[PDB]
Amino acid sequence: FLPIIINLKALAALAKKIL
Repeated sequence: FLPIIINLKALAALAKKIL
């Protein structure tokens, strides 16, 4: 239920998420 497109954003959000 999670499109591959969000993976990109997810990864970017992640970087900003932990810091």
